[PDB]
Amino acid sequence: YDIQAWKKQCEELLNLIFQCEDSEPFRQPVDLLEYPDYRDIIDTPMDFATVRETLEAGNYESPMELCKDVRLIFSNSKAYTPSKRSRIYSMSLRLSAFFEEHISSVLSDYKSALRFHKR
Ligand SMILES: C[C@@H](CO)Nc1ncc(Cl)cc1F
Repeated sequence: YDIQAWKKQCEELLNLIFQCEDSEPFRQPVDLLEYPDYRDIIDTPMDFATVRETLEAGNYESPMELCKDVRLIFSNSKAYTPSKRSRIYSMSLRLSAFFEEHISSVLSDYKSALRFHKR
């Protein structure tokens, strides 16, 4: 029932994501010199360094907010991909599955802790 536990759990999950090779295209903002039309398709860029920095600055109030930004990294990759078979998009699907598998307990524990707080 620790209402604050999600933060370190998210830091550790981001550490695992950064250790994974599949995260390399998503660790920093998409390079507009490499993909000059990126902002014509993507309205809200997002990357794992921005998520980590937001978390470390104390600018997420809940793990749901962090989860919304991580999911935006994946939806941007899906919206920008020219093919559902593309390399970068394929890496995003594996990273997404790993992220969802691990964030589920973080979200559950946080929501359970908040319900206990308001019992
Ligand atoms: C924790 C690590 C242990 O080797 N396994 C993984 N880490 C990251 C991804 Cl995206 C997929 C994995 F299977």
